[PDB]
Amino acid sequence: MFKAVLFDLDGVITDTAEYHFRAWKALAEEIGINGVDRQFNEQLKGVSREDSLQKILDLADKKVSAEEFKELAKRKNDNYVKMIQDVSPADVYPGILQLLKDLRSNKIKIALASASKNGPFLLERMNLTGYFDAIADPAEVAASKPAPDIFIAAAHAVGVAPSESIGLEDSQAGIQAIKDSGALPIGVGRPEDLGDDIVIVPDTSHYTLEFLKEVWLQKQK
Ligand SMILES: [Mg+2]
Repeated sequence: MFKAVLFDLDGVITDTAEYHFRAWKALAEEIGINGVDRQFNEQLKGVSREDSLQKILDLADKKVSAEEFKELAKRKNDNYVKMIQDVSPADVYPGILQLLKDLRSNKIKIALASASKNGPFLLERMNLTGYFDAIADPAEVAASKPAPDIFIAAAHAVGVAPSESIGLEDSQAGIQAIKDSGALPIGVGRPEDLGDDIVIVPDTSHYTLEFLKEVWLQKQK
């Protein structure tokens, strides 16, 4: 049986993209740029802070100095940190808490494999820290997803080889990282987005210890 489960944060444990939205909306409003609404915020899924800021400046065909651009990106981060004070256990996706409990009670290791620079804070706000055996520090990984580095780090941090692990992800880049680490991917989403060659569930309520065990056994033959 698998010995560890390696979780991304955004799209699996919780949605952080909503707080990123509030932070950008606040910045846009402060600098007098209209049009940062929920629809626009879809154009920011998977997008860097720097690329996101440029898309916001583009709403007003606005050109800024490199120093001002840096300062605006900093202010957005300051805003995001304020916004996420409101994260709570209500933010936890369906099925996830019961999964974490069941993994823990069965002595299956639990690690976070997220690019989030706020991962530990966000797990604490959601009252989940006590379930995690490790959090892979994204500041210590050389290469981001789709590179397998973060998943390899998460597995190692709980004393397992990735080959002993399942990885849960909602993004194509993250599924590729799981694959290339040697861990078994189980995606949440659609094959159109994630790939046609892995097991996928439609939402996180399907991530049960029973289902994971079934998939693991089905994939060992
Ligand atoms: Mg994700």
